[PDB]
Amino acid sequence: ERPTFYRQELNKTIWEVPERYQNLSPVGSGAYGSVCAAFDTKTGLRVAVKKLSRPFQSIIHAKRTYRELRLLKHMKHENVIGLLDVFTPARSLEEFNDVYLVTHLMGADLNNIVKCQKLTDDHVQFLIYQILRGLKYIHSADIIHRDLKPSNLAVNEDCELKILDFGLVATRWYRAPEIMLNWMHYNQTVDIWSVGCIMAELLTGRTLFPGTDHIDQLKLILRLVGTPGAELLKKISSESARNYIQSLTQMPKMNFANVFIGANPLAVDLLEKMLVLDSDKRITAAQALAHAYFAQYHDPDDEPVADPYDQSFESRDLLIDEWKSLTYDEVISFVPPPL
Ligand SMILES: Clc1cc(-c2ccncc2)c(-c2ccccc2)nn1
Ligand SMILES: Fc1ccc(-c2n[nH]cc2-c2ccncc2)cc1
Repeated sequence: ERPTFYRQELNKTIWEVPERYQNLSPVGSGAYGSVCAAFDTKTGLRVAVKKLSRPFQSIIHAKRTYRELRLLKHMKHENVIGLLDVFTPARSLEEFNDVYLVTHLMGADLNNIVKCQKLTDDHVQFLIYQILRGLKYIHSADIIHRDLKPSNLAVNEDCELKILDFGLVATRWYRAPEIMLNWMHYNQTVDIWSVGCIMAELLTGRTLFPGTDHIDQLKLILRLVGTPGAELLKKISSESARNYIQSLTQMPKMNFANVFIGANPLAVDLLEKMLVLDSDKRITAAQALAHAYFAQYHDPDDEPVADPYDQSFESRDLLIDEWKSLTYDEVISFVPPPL
């Protein structure tokens, strides 16, 4: 029961998709792939279709293609991008060389919004609430996003929000300091730091920490939150990092009420809990959702967690054809969601 495909060329890329998807219109592109908005005749929905770029180019790409397909097949949550469909024009494993992913079309990203609008407190609460509700789910599957930033948050005209796990200004601006320090044992709360940076930006209209490089970025972080205290200092194994850090002029933690002057004091309070230098002390997603700032949205019986996610594949060292074959299997075993 294979559909009928049709071929077409858009912005240099060749697109071979089933007849059900019509009016392909390019939305954008990048290193990993390109996306077209389209209309899906079978559901009456507007959808986005992503064509992966060179999915089986190297062991790295093949693994990554596998990773993305596995993740997207597992994410089933209102605030996380998931899969309506996945297909390949290939008729067998031998000719398999392209992968297309389909999801609900989301017309904008949070970057398109914060930069072309000033948001009310109510919108900040709704957007951040949704980020946290999706991160709760993601984190419950032992996944760390690691790259939250405005361009990874798809938003529609209804203000509904979904976290994009894989995309296609600077990433470092939203990155937790432990990563600017290269710590190899950072946890899920790296994502909470990013959400804090995002919330700050929606509240003020300005990037909280617009570093020019990795050093400047850490310098701007410490200027707001202060240099590490003795308890945090004790956890740094790297003699170089310690030197670097103990060798800068000491700085105190600023008063967030004075820095975020005029913002709702509940939002300020939450920010303080999110932008803690010590990751062991940052608030978690589930904790943040119960914070009083979200009383008009928080509903503990409607903040689901995820089904277990098997990430053992991540520690495997396989051949391209193996990763390719595993991916083909995932394409074939796909079951779309309900009407
Ligand atoms: Cl940057 C980006 C955006 C999209 C997308 C999703 C929804 N609406 C518009 C754009 C996607 C994407 C991910 C999976 C399937 C299809 C597109 N992948 N990456
Ligand atoms: F300057 C800084 C900035 C951040 C950290 C930090 N926060 N959470 C964890 C760490 C950390 C950094 C490096 N090694 C261990 C732990 C430590 C020092």
